[PDB]
Amino acid sequence: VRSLNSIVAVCQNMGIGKDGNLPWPPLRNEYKYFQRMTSTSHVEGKQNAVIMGKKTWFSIPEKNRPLKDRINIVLSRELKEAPKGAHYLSKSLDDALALLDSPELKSKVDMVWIVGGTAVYKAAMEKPINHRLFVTRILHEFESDTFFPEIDYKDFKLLTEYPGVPADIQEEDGIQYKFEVYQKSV
Ligand SMILES: NC(=S)c1ccc[n+]([C@@H]2O[C@H](COP(=O)([O-])OP(=O)(O)OC[C@H]3O[C@@H](n4cnc5c(N)ncnc54)[C@H](OP(=O)(O)O)[C@@H]3O)[C@@H](O)[C@H]2O)c1
Ligand SMILES: [Ca+2]
Repeated sequence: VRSLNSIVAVCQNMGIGKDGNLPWPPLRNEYKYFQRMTSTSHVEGKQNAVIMGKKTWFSIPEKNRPLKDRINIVLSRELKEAPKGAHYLSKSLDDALALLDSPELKSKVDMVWIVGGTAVYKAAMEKPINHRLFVTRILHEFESDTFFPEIDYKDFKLLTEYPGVPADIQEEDGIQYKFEVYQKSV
């Protein structure tokens, strides 16, 4: 596949989760952002693919599965078949990657989005492939039990601007955050 996209929201301590959920209470605007980014395809008749870990899939309220308008791929070394509502189950990122290149998929899919968790982000980041990382930096700390892996600042260059990503500091529910896009060129 040409390139990857990963999207995550992180707080000051690099936490991305707590007790099987997000560390902060709901932020509407950030959510819409996530939906818009992962769902929008730039080609008619095609859809985006989202890849996620087992825990992440299960963190989504059952009635909200799978993420509508995207091909949901869940990774697990343990499951024997895709969880109810998921489109495909893969045993590794590589497997998922191969799957995508498969004929059936290849023609059906526009963009690939990595939606976490930890181990998933890490694996995608290590692939020597063109990758864009969309980060929402929440400028506050919340107790977290799950964290974003460390990004190689030598590989991933922070863009100073990106089409359709606001530059300013955003605020909502008395909380501030900023969007940042990092890019790795292979
Ligand atoms: N802040 C944002 S945007 C965000 C995004 C995602 C998740 N989260 C949060 O983080 C937590 C879930 O993340 P996590 O890190 O704990 O768990 P996940 O990555 O979602 O799930 C871990 C499981 O997933 C499977 N897995 C993970 N990486 C794999 C790989 N490379 N190949 C095969 N299977 C792989 C394994 O399943 P098996 O054990 O069955 O093999 C592993 O036990 C929740 O709190 C969730 O809310 C936050
Ligand atoms: Ca396990």
